[PDB]
Amino acid sequence: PAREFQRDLLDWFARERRDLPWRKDRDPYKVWVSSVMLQQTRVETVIPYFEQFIDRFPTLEALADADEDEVLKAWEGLGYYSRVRNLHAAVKEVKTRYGGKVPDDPDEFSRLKGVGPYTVGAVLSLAYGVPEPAVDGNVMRVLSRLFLVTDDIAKPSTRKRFEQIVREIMAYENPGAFNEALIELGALVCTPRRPSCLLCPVQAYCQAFAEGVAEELPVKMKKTAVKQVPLAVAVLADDEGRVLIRKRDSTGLLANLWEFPSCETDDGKEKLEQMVGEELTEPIVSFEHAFSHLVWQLTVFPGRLVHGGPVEEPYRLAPEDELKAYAFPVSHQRVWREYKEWAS
DNA sequence: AAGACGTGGAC
DNA sequence: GTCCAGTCT
Ligand code: SF4
Ligand SMILES: [Ca+2]
Ligand SMILES: [Ca+2]
Repeated sequence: PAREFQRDLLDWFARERRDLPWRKDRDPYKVWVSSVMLQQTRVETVIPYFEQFIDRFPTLEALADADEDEVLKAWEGLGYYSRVRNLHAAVKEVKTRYGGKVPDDPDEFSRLKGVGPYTVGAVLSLAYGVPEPAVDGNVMRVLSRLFLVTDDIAKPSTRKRFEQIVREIMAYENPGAFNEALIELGALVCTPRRPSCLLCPVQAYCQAFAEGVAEELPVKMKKTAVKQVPLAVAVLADDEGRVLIRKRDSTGLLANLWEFPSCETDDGKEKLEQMVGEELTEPIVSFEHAFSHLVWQLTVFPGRLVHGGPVEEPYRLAPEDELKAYAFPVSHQRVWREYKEWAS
């Protein structure tokens, strides 16, 4: 019953829609930035980053024209940093190739780095009205419960089945609003735990609620335990208070972020002294830091730096006052905090 | 295919 | 502790 379902959903949306910062206009640049920031990141976390980012980068061209270091700093702490490297590249392409206009063609837009199926649907359906589905985790959960889809949603194929269902039940009249409303429904009503089925605008059309199994959907494979990785970190300061930091490679974990020199140890002090050579004191703190796919076990070693030559790349000698200008991962932000607390 | 890829809320 | 808010390879 598409029309009945749509009306109960979209009337709910008009009433309950959150007035979020990226909903102030249907501008493709701002829908694109927020769509990328929101990937694997909760709305409440994104709000301050979005506001600061758009303030610093009001247009696609200001983003394209900005130095990679400035764009990364604006992303500092949000996680999954290849999102912002892909976005930066993708806007650069859009300025270079397309004269600064965001393509409204799905296949041309998706050629851009970072633009996967959700981001295509989100930007094109809201900014330009293109009736492409925008299936995020919220939408998969909603559709799994509605149509009692018990397949693993982690499989790409399941996602392709959801995307077909959307095109069938979609309100082609108001696609942008249909897509936001499904997302918003999963965010506000059809939540992972204890979904508010009784309050839900579409309790009638839900096969899961009818069978009493809303809480058992969606079907998501259980995450496997992650590798543990010991990491020795040096905080090396000369007599002028300047600190040695380095820029990580553009490929892999925490790409192009700055860090304090570090070595995967699997004795730390010996490897660190050996690495920076190519004298440290005892450890001052040891803490863990989680990633999605591994856990760092960090150990911080204070050090003294005497200048015997030029500071070569990737390294840079940073006055303590100028550390604030570099983008560090959260793990190394804590390294610096613990080093400064110890110094007190 | 499924591992890589950050981080922080809410249970 | 578990869960979970997308894309590239
Ligand atoms: S009735 Fe419940 S399970 Fe079905 S769409 Fe609404 S909130 Fe989700
Ligand atoms: Ca794509
Ligand atoms: Ca690398």
